[PDB]
Amino acid sequence: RLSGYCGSPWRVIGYHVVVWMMAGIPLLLFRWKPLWGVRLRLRPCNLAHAETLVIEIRDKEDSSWQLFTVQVQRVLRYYLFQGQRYIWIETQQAFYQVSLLDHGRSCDDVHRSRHGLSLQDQMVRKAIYGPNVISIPVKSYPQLLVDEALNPYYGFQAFSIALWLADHYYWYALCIFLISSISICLSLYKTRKQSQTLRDMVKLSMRVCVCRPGGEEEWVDSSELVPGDCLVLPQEGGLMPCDAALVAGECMVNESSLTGESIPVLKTALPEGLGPYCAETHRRHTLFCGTLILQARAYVGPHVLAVVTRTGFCTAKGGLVSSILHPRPINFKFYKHSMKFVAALSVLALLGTIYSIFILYRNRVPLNEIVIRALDLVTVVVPPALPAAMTVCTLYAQSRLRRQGIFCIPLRINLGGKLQLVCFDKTGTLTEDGLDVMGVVPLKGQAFLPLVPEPRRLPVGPLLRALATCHALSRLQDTPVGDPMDLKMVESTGWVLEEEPQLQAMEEPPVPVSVLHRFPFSSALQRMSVVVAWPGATQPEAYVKGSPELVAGLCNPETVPTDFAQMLQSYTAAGYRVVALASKPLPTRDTVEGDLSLLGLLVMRNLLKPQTTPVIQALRRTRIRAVMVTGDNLQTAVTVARGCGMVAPQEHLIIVHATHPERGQPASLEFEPDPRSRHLALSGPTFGIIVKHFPKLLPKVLVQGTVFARMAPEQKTELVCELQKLQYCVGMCGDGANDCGALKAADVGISLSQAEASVVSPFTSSMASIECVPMVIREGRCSLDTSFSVFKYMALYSLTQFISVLILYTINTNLGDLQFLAIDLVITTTVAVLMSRTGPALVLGRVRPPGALLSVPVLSSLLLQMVLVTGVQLGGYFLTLAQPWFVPLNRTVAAPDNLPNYENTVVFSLSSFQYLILAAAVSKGAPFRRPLYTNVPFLVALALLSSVLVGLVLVPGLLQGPLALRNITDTGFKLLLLGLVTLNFVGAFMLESVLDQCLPACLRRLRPKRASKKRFKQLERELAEQ
Repeated sequence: RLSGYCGSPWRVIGYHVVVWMMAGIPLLLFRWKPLWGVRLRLRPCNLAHAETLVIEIRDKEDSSWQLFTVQVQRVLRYYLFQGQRYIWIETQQAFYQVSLLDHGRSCDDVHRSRHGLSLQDQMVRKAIYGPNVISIPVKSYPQLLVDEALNPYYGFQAFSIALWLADHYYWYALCIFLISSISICLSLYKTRKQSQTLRDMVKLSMRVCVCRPGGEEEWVDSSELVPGDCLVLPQEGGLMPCDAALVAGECMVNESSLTGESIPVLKTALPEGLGPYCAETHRRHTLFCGTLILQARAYVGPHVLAVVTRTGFCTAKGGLVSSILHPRPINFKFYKHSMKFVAALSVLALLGTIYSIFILYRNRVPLNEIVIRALDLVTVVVPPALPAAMTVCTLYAQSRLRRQGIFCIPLRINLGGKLQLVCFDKTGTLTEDGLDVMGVVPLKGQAFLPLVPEPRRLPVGPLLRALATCHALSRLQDTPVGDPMDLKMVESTGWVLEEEPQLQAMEEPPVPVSVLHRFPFSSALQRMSVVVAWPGATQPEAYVKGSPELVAGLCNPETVPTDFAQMLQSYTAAGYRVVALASKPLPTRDTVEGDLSLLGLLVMRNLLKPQTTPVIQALRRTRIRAVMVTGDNLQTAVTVARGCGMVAPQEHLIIVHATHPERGQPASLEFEPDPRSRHLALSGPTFGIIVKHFPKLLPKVLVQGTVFARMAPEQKTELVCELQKLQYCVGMCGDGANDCGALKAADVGISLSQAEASVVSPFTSSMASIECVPMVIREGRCSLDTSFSVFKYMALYSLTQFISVLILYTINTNLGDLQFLAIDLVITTTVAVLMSRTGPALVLGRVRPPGALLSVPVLSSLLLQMVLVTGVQLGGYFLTLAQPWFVPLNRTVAAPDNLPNYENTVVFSLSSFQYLILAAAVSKGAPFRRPLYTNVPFLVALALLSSVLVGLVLVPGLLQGPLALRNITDTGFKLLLLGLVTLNFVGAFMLESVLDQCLPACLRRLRPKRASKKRFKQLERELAEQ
């Protein structure tokens, strides 16, 4: 994706700069297919010398944007585009990327010796980067009102208002204007909510202390802060303005609310005198913006200080919020499938309108008044209540998230309508965060004998000191806190650390034990190292702990027991986790991981949540494949699978040995060809090579893949990208820090143990359970059908309104003004709002929701309903001949004053019943929501509607003048009315109960259809070929 930067600097004398004022309004045209003359809009072709107007040809892009002057105050031009910053380059033409050729590399000599910049005209530094603040642009209320009024639907509504005012019917104009006003207010509220909810994330500026060269200390606002400037921690407590790199010493930082898991991770200063450092090593020795600081070691005299390196929208914090405003990537699904339906509706409306206008023109009716009546008839195509009512269902559904989970920020909620896959993480979702001590086995005194494994503090020796000082706990005037596994290890020995006054243990029988250096437990290396020294020791002793798989390789080959595989896999069958320890007396950074020697093994317990099995079993009944991603040891998921019954009938995996270039990887039977009928398990090391090697096997192997072992976090993004390329919609659950990498844009997922008002991802709930997945699934699926229901209701209402208006026009009689309102005010908006109040159904959907509209069955059902409605109930023209009445005074005035007309009264009375019965029947449905009576507001609304409607058919009382109703000659004439209305009532249910049946599919059970969709062909080939 690239494009040129051509433009015309001024090319304006004009003198024609004013002739275009009266020209046609062209902005709307340029938004779609700008080839119609976008260049004519003050965009002549010219060179790239000082271009005031910068535009991109979008040769390989489907969108374009324009940015303009001015630059502040050699002088280098700059502009702001989507939050990115660029600066002019003198040596070359055009602009260049920000950070002045740094790209993470710079002269470390002067940079390390940060003596403080001596005010070298800081204005230049400010121009390139700008103020060190983040402020998402916010538009004023009039700005948001005016810029949202260009929608063509609103223009059509305004034209309808103007026409209704012109035709001497201002009452309808008032109702249309009120509808437009409510639409405007609800749109303004929707636009506000997101902005005013995401605005709180913008941390306010605060006073900070910054040091100057020569020993001068001054307090300045955080705005003045610039990258590469001095920055001193505030009294070892507070908040950080932006990211920075520690100059020296050790510091403690947390990223609970910004990255995920709240467990503190130790931080150490970056190596000195090495060279340029890229972003890969930043995480090891980089800070984060808006993070609390616990304590820092004051190894050197002067207090701890840091230097900022990143600022503005290019910071790590800014990247996550960059997705806000401009969507990236664009919406997965585009609703371009209703073209056939809208074309059919338009052609039907045109046919009806031409028939009606011809009928009206007949009978020697004046031609002058035909045009206005035809316009009124055709205005029924798009009532003003459509946009307002269609856009409120999502907002009403969003109210559920406030009460019940998940706690999300809005439009992307519909991406889960047609999901067919789900993923889970075993790190903390399927097991409790805390670990239970089970036992430990030493490897001293006996060369290789197993001895007796049990957790006891009685034995003493190097193992005691290794376990005592192997952790990353943090303390603040209370008991130590940190990773649950570390505190579980340390509590076994019972030793405590309290106030060197911070690197010395307590209650040491043999000799006090101290520590020299401490490192975190980053999952990248899945291991940690520590140096342990005690007084009187000949030399310091180093200790390293980590996964048993890799410790053996780096250790002395002739130290491990011959049957170490049996020892390590004995506890695997029980579902427990095992770790290995090592030590070596290294005499006086990567050098400390040399020929180490293992010292022992430790086994922990990972209890499974009792509530995982039933929810998973219930979710397994929807015929959706489930996969797991984790970097644990070989197998160890058999117990979990048995608990949730995924591989209960059969299970198999793939060999791990793939070192040889031949990569001969035959299948394994766990507990011959490879039909892959059973469930296959992959491995991290194998997945890292099989993806690029033998690509033809990837499509037919990824489908059967269920679990992964010893896989690095870097493969998650690749895995999700591959699944997306395979046209697979899947979700995953995150519970740690190395889980949000794949949540950026590929594709969706869930999180666990997250704080409120999360902005990193549109998740999650507050409960620390995987029970939210059924909740989000069911709420989403019940939300999908709301759009279909409202579309059906709107279409049927439009069809009946059109048929009524065109049939009524058989003669000069015309309906008044308040008659239209009596329906448009309490039959359209009320029910539209009420239907949005539905809720999810307790029973999980057995089948996936309908694919999409339009479809043959729904068209057949709706056309059948329309023909039935337009059928027998039109007997008001024929059956009336059997009762006394007088013919209307046709032609008498051709005005709506014909109050005593008989046909108008009956049609108006039955129109409300038709509308309400259609609304009730269209919303009927057993799955995806509870029955209609579950909603109390809807019951009261329909009850009062029926109570007030039935009063009109009953002998009218006093105060009936404004309604223009007329008395009935015979009180018994209502027998036909009640009979026909009850017949329609029963028929609606009778037809709805049979049309929902599979008859549309029953008539084509001998289907020759063969739909692949890139999902069925693979499995068909797999089952056909062994």
